Amino acid sequence: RFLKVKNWETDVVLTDTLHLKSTLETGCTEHICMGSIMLPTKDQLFPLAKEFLDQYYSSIKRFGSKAHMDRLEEVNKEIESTSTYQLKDTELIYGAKHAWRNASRCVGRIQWSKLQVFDARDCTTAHGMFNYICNHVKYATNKGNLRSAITIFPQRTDGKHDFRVWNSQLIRYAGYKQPDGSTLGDPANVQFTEICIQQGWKAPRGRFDVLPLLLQANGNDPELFQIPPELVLEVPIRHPKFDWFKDLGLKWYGLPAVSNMLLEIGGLEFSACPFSGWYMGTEIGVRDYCDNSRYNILEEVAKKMDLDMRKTSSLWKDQALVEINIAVLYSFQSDKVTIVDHHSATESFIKHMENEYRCRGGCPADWVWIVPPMSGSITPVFHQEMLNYRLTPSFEYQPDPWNTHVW
Amino acid sequence: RFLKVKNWETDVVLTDTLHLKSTLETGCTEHICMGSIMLPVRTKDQLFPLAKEFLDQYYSSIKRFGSKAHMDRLEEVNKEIESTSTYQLKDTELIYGAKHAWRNASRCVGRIQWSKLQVFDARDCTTAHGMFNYICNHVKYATNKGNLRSAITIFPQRTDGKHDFRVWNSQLIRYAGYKQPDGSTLGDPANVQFTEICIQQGWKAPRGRFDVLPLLLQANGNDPELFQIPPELVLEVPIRHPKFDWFKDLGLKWYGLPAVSNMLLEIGGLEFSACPFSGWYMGTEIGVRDYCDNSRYNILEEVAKKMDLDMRKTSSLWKDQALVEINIAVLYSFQSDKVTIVDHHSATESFIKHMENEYRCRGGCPADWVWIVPPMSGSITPVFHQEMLNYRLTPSFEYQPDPWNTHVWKG
Ligand code: HEM
Ligand code: HEM
Ligand SMILES: Cc1cc(N)nc(CCc2cncc(CCc3cc(C)nc(N)c3)c2)c1
Ligand SMILES: Cc1cc(N)nc(CCc2cncc(CCc3cc(C)nc(N)c3)c2)c1
Ligand SMILES: Cc1cc(N)nc(CCc2cncc(CCc3cc(C)nc(N)c3)c2)c1
Ligand SMILES: Cc1cc(N)nc(CCc2cncc(CCc3cc(C)nc(N)c3)c2)c1
Ligand SMILES: [Cl-]
Ligand SMILES: [Cl-]
Ligand SMILES: [Zn+2]
Ligand SMILES: [Zn+2]
Ligand SMILES: [Zn+2]
Repeated sequence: RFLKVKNWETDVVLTDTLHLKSTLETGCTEHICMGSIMLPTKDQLFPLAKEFLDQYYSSIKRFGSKAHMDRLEEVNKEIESTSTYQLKDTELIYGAKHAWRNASRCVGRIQWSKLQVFDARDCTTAHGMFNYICNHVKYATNKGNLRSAITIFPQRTDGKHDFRVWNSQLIRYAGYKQPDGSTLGDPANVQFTEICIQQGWKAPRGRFDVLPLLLQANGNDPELFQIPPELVLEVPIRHPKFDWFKDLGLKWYGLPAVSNMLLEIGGLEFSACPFSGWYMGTEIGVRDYCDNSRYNILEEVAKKMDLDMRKTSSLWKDQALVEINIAVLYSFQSDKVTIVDHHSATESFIKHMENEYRCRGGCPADWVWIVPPMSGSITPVFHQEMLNYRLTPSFEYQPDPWNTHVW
Repeated sequence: RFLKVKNWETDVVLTDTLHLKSTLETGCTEHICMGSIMLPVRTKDQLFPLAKEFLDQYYSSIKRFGSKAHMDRLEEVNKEIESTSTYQLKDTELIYGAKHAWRNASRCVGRIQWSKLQVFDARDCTTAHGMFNYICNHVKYATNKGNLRSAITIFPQRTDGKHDFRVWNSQLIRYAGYKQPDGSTLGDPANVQFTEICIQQGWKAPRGRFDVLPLLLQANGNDPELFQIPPELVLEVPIRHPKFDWFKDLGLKWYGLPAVSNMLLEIGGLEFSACPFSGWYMGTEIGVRDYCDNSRYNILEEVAKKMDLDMRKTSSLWKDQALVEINIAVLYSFQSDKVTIVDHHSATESFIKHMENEYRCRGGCPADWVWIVPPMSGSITPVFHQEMLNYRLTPSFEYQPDPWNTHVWKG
């Protein structure tokens, strides 16, 4: 099966062969495409381990070698005996990097081979998880010169002793339902904030309160910890032309760090594996600030701009959107905190995708997520056909643990 | 079976049952999604089930399923197919079929309008000259001096595939493109190939930036013939900006009538290879796609230069700034000239209302997110956070290859 993808701006056609290695299911069928849906034993374990070890040994040009066969032998014996196995440090690093490489929704993958991997498999307690996470935050932040990193806690055993970070991101702001009926802070985080308060957090009750970590070790009830304030780098948002923009009192945090996903390597499952990169500007300026269910700031900004807001066709929303995104980029750049604009990021991804087709035979990509949430068609990803499929090692969505945990 | 879709802004959940009536394939499998791939003579045997499926649908819509009239029509069509290898649609069935092809068009954000479609029956047409007259009449009716009305003109169906009616133009009104010896393009680069064909067939090209192409029309499988649409029937809008007085001197204009002429209409297994249809523009189609695609008029740089934007780094978002102003100009210009146009906020809000109504009254609304989301400011429109299900219902509009690749030249 050779599949062709065309770029409609450049007429360039690429051939994908890598999809033939796809394992997991898409949710689509021959009858119905679900491309726009957000969430569409010993016996099982050895084939998964073999598939992975085969790809690993092939990557280091040692496929079919004595070391290859011996390692397969070693792992087989370990699974038969213990019902599981442990990855070598080399295998863990390779697996984490490839999980990023394989992430079809990530526009930033040109960077995939430069990931710092922190092995936290020796961690046993929630206090130990906190120390590791602070160290990740400080390393990744690096005084504004951000470095990609992942911290990997112990793998799932019987499923009754899971390590989990309850937070969706390591750094994120609290949300509070008001007597007024509105929401103060980030509406995305109202439920998690409540759980935090319920578990004893003393909430400051402001618009940008950094949430504490709720950390679960070894299947135990989660415990609360506050990240040292001085490790959380934040940027106040101002505009290069509009003096009034600072008066909106907006800020954001510098470090985007996903903490709710599951890392699968060689059939093993790492349910706590926080990872971090740096922001694309639209993530803050379009998603976090302008989604109606988020900080929802479009109307306030347009008002300060004195735009004609009576008619949609004046494009007042589009004008204010652009200015908000200009201010996000300017503020991060002025404070020397790494950020990438959507033009630069998508150009890089296209270059990455071409590299991947030539050296790997393809690059799985989800167009719905790869195309930026503003100015889509003026970026080089819009007219690029993409094929979406699932390769392992992988990062997988997992449900919020409070729906699952038994106290 | 039931499939659920969620809206991630409102948490509204809807349930699709209509997908059960989908027949044709998507291109996707359990292992690979082809959601962003742009392109992912029947026998008696296959034709009668297709005819019956259609007629059952039609008679249900008029609340006459199982009636004598329904049963009599099935028998009549069966006997026509067995005897002549095909059948003719009644005028009522043709109208219903064309409206439903539009209703079913998963890439169309304008479908709130689907039941308001003027159908011109051109199945008595026999010559290219005849096609030309029908097409002029469509253009005049649809244009309505700027108060645009949706319309479709339907030419005779496929017989043996050797006698097809085709409009060779991709759109009824579109501008010429000319490749220069230095490798630059004058006019619309999308139409260079078709323009060369027109010139070869005898068109005297003005060689300007906005030359309306001639129609190239094929009747009954014959070689196509050239006709010029009368200039007085082609409504155009000069583009200016409400605040920037220099915008007019960019010399931009566009035509008012968007009219697709290269698609195939399938109704009850019958294939209408020439079926031009038209509505009115969403502003971004002109201001984003036609003006700003790098492979089209590609005006972003010139506009940004005139705005004196900082163009040294992409992070100043100069491209984004220029794009908004161009799109303001397009909407302003059409509105000022009283030519129907819809902005992307209005169009997507109306589509979501249409979609929710369809889920309630019909059990679903197939939709292609990739095409439905506008090409600028996506996430601030109500379609961006709407989950959609894409599947194929008939009657339908289908892509067909450009006829110059397939035509047997007679001489
Ligand atoms: C280095 C800079 C990085 C940039 C600029 C970047 C960019 C992005 C963006 C813009 C998104 C989608 C957000 C949206 O559409 O609103 C995303 C998603 C994602 N990225 Fe990256 N990324 C980076 C690093 C990383 C790293 C280090 C990893 C893992 C090691 C990673 C894995 C993922 C995954 C798994 C998703 C999908 C997340 C989900 O399903 O919620 N990315 N990336
Ligand atoms: C009445 C106003 C209408 C509006 C505002 C509208 C809007 C649009 C837009 C914006 C697109 C996609 C263009 C793009 O993504 O650049 C589209 C596609 C399409 N529409 Fe409509 N539409 C209208 C009427 C019609 C009518 C009358 C029909 C047929 C009877 C129709 C059938 C289609 C089809 C088949 C496509 C996909 C075209 C292709 O594959 O090339 N629409 N519509
Ligand atoms: C490492 C990294 C770097 C970066 N620049 N951006 C990201 C995106 C993080 C991100 C932020 N906000 C929202 C999401 C989506 C969360 C999300 C929600 C649901 C329901 N399903 C999913 N698969 C995912 C992801 C990650
Ligand atoms: C369709 C789409 C496109 C794109 N470029 N990025 C994304 C992912 C990021 C994203 C943006 N806006 C909104 C969301 C949903 C956030 C969200 C997450 C959860 C758990 N519950 C909710 N009700 C809502 C995610 C999605
Ligand atoms: C009736 C109608 C009204 C309206 N406002 N817009 C449209 C969209 C017309 C349109 C304009 N430019 C480009 C296209 C895409 C052409 C196209 C190209 C390819 C390769 N495959 C396809 N299925 C389609 C469509 C149609
Ligand atoms: C991905 C996508 C999104 C969207 N919203 N609309 C469309 C359809 C309209 C559209 C816009 N720009 C470009 C094209 C392709 C036009 C095109 C057509 C042909 C035949 N050859 C080419 N090289 C290019 C179509 C496509
Ligand atoms: Cl968004
Ligand atoms: Cl476009
Ligand atoms: Zn959003
Ligand atoms: Zn699909
Ligand atoms: Zn385009």
